[PDB]
This record gives sequence, C-alpha cells and structure tokens, in this order.
Amino acid sequence: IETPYLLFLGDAPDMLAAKVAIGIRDWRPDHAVGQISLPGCGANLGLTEMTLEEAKAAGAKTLVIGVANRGGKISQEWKKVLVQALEEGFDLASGLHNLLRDEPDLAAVAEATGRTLHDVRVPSVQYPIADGVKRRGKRCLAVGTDCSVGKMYTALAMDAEMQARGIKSTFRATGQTGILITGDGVPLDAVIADFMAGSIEYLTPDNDDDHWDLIEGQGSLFHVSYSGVTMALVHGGQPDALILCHEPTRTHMRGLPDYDVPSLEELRDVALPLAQRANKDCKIVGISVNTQHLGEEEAVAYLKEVEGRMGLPAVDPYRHGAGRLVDALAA
Repeated sequence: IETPYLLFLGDAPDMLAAKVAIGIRDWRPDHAVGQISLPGCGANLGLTEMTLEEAKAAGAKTLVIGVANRGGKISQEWKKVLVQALEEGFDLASGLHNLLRDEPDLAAVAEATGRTLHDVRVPSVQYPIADGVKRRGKRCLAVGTDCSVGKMYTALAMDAEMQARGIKSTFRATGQTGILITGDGVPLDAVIADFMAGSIEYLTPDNDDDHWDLIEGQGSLFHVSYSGVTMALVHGGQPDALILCHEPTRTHMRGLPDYDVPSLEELRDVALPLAQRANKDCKIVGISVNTQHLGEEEAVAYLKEVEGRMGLPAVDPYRHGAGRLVDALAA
C-alpha cells in the first residue's frame, strides 16, 4: 500500500467504528496526512479534515477505509467518495468483508485510471509452500491462551519501544488491521491451507542478523476454530522468541462458551516443543497479560505471582510499556 494515507471516516457515528483509523493514527501517525468525513460523521479522530484535492496536494497516495461497514454492502454514498478518490489519483485500500473489486464501478474506474484497489483482507500474491529453511535474522511471535488476548498490541508495543531504542525491528502484520496500519503484511486468516506456513515465511524473509521481526499472532493453539492458523505461525515463523499472552478474568474461549481457557503453564508446555521443531533454539522470554479487568493492586499482585511461578518477566504492556519484554529479547 502506497503511503502516506488519507483516512476515510465515512459516516461512522462515533469512535467505535473507527478502530482501523485509530490504529493508524496511534501507531503510525506518519502514514496519515489527514482524514475525510462524510456528513453525519461523528468519529472525531482529530486529524486535519481534508478534501481529496487538499489531501492529494499534501502527498496522500491512498484513501484508506478506516471505519467499519457492517459486513453488508458498500453504500452508494461511500462509493461516490471512493470513485472520486480514484479519479483524483488515489489508490484505495480496505480491510472490509466486502471487496472493493467486487464493486463493478470501483473495478472499472480503477482500471480506467490506472489506480489500484487494495482489498487487504484476502491474498493478492501467491505464497509458496514453506521450506522450513533457516532464515537469517531474529523472529518474535506472541502466542496466547485465547483469541483477543493482546497479541497485536503486544507486538506493536514492543516494536514501538525497539524503534525508540534504535533496535532494528519490523512489525509483521498477519491481519487486515495490522496491514492497514503498516501498509504491508499477509492476511493469514484468508490464506489457503497449504500456503499458510509459506505465507509467514514470505512475511519474515532473510534479514540482518540483528534485526527483529515482531510477528502479529493469530488464533490460539487451544482454540478449536483457529488452532491450525496459529500452528502455521509457530512453524512458518521459525520464532527465536515466544511471548505468552493471556487475559485472566475470562472463563471461556472467544465464541466458545463451553471451552475452558488453558493456563499459562499448558500454553508453555504445548507451544514450545512445536516452536522448537521449526527453530531448535526458540525460547519463551516473557509474558504479556491484559490486566484491564483487574483492579490496580489486583493486577500488580497477579503479575508478581505469575512472574515468580513461571520464572519469566510478566507485564501488562498497557500499564507500563513493553520495555521488560524488549529487555528479554536481548538474550
């Protein structure tokens, strides 16, 4: 995706629909020159409100859909702006369920203007079958006890810290949100079975010996709907370092009311031998817990006993940053 962006907010009624736009603004502010809102928009993202022509003059290359749709249909009100952006010289990028290229007007305008539609939720390049060959560079993967346990935030927090420290690193997106944030990645949840692991090898190629890939995790080895997606990361990713991610108050898996959440111990016992198959030197180096549903001192107490029991640094990166996780990568 050509950077920098104009962030499309559409008619999103508030900030709830604007997770992607917020993610770009917060994590890669240099990738956004401004926002464009339709009448009735209530998402006060806080960037410079620009017309298409103003955003073009400011250097924007891609109109990025930063708000949710519904999973339904791209409205004609939206396409009216999208078409005009194409005619104004913008590429489009969208992580929605409905694909821009399945809109015959968007596809034909894109073809006539020479502009590109980036439907980042589904693959647009052919990935190979993984070869398991050892790749130069270092690779860190977060694995968790459930979906939505902070894997993406943890990888983003570690990368941001490492960048501030002058450590060579790249956040390697594996889903549409992270791809729109960084402008590149692999939409692993939409990759065909046989190419899953190969797509993660493609995502994390040979790099400098002192370079870190911070791979965005997906699924869970303990989630019967997605465990194979996680497996492809664990092996395709060849991780040198695992971060264990966990949220402690939930009593069931995501969307699976009758499935337990495993402990950090069984996550450790199951994940490490699998990871060691692809990289025999892989180590679990730290634990990143979402403690937002605990009280302040409850969180501090929980983290302390986790650290003493697992013998690994355990932090909540939102409460205090990723610095102790980044320190753990140095060994």
